[PDB]
Amino acid sequence: KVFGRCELAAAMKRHGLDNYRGYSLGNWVCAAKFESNFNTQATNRNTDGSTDYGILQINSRWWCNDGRTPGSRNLCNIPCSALLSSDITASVNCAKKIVSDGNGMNAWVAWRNRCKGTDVQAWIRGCRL
Ligand code: NA
Repeated sequence: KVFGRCELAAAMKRHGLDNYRGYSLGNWVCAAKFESNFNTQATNRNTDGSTDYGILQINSRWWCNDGRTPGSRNLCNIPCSALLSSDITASVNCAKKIVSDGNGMNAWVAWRNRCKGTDVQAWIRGCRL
């Protein structure tokens, strides 16, 4: 599924991401835009052999099991394919564990390089939330 901007904002708000660990909703929408272009089916391989999955590009090195990242962890206790679903619940619940691990949203390279320090509230402007 490719989400609309306000559609994703509403769904992230319903799942409790608005101001989760102090990150306003615009941060999460900005992150998803530059990680996946709002596409739940996005995948990208990393140099170390791990792969990033889904709308928030969650990495198989630490967070999910994809059967092909030997010596990795599965801290969200899910198969990585669950992160590709049109239902974003698994992505959001895993994202909550990531952002709580000490580094905040700096865990997402695209957020730090393209969202941090900008007017992220612009990403939810015009949405009925
Ligand atoms: Na893994």
